[PDB]
Amino acid sequence: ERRRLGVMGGTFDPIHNGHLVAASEVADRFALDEVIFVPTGQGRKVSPAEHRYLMTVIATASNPRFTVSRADIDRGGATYTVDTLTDLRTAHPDADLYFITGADALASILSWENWEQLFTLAKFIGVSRPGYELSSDHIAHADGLSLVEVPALAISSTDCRIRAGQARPIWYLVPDGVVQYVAKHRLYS
Amino acid sequence: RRRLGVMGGTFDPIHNGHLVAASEVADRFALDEVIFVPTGQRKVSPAEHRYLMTVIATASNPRFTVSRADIDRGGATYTVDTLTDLRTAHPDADLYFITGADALASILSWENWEQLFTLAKFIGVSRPGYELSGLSLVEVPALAISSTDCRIRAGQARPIWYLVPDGVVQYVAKHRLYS
Ligand SMILES: Nc1ncnc2c1ncn2[C@@H]1O[C@H](COP(=O)(O)OP(=O)(O)OC[C@H]2O[C@@H]([n+]3cccc(C(=O)O)c3)[C@H](O)[C@@H]2O)[C@@H](O)[C@H]1O
Ligand SMILES: Nc1ncnc2c1ncn2[C@@H]1O[C@H](COP(=O)(O)OP(=O)(O)OC[C@H]2O[C@@H]([n+]3cccc(C(=O)O)c3)[C@H](O)[C@@H]2O)[C@@H](O)[C@H]1O
Repeated sequence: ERRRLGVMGGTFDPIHNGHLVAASEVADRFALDEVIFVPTGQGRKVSPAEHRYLMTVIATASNPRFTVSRADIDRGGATYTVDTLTDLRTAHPDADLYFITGADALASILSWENWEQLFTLAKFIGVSRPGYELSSDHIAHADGLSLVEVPALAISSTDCRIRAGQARPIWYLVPDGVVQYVAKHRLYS
Repeated sequence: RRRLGVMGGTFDPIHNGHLVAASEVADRFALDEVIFVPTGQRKVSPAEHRYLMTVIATASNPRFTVSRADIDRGGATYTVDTLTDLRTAHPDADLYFITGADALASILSWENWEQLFTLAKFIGVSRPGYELSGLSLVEVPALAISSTDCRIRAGQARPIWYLVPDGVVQYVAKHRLYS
């Protein structure tokens, strides 16, 4: 039972309060002393990695326990969580990793590259998300997976992008820094 | 003529639920400004803390202001008195009182409630938990957040990050409001 590092992977395009409240609640419920946010590397035109990274940095800046890693952005090619977990175990050799996933992402886990290997590298925490069933029953045939209720914020990055594309407000769905960053760099307009 | 939103509340504390509701209303009704009105004085926090949290929370939004009209008036806060005060202080403006679903059903038992609809139009915003049942109804993003849960999280040293604005997180900790 070594020290606990949270890991939250995502496109973060943009990062929103949904992601951040999930990470925060998990950090508290599992006494994580840090959460590492990992934007993924590069139909829909995903915003450039540097913008996704910077928005995530700005969004997490104010929280004492939140940091951001360039591991996936700097690796190049397809982002796979096995590679993300490999990298972070190398960077934090004496820590136990806790990969944080929302209900919709958890439900997809069997399609992930070398998915069996995931549970040799980290423990997984599924968090609730409005409009999705939180469940471990899809991998019942496989304390490597814990399910957690977090505050229900019905926010998606898709909705945030659509609003911003329509000049409709994204205030309070995303941190004030992200509102500014999105307007200044004209990310979805 | 100005189209003013009015969001009355205890705001103990103000949270993103309140703010996202006012933001969406401001957008859909093309309001020039939304005025947040903390009520005057179940141990509710002092008026000045509730006023200043609301000022800090609204500061960054270009279209949000805060009135101390109910604080300065003293005694029991009645929305008929709030709206008449704002009819005086902004005589050439249309008023829109924004209320959630939990408070919408209770309106029939507000002091002189029938007079409310001679001073302003009302906007009911959806809220998680409750059903949304002179008056318009608008869907807003569903943030299942309550002031009560926030106070409870604060008192148990659990995080209120991302449920309330960063400024309110700092203010609540600095002034030890629910500890
Ligand atoms: N409101 C909300 N409340 C609670 N949780 C919420 C949420 N909105 C999103 N989330 C969650 O936040 C996280 C970030 O979402 P989002 O920005 O869309 O990111 P997303 O594209 O869903 O990717 C989630 C993670 O899965 C990894 N993945 C995906 C596909 C394949 C493989 C592989 O190895 O083959 C790995 C990916 O690298 C990333 O780290 C997700 O886990 C999502 O469920
Ligand atoms: N997550 C959420 N999403 C969307 N809306 C949400 C919400 N949480 C609260 N709300 C709403 O935001 C508003 C502020 O909530 P909160 O701080 O709890 O405020 P609250 O104490 O419920 O009072 C709201 C207003 O009603 C007035 N009132 C109440 C009772 C009697 C009378 C009278 O004249 O006799 C007047 C009071 O003066 C204040 O202006 C409410 O309308 C609430 O429903």
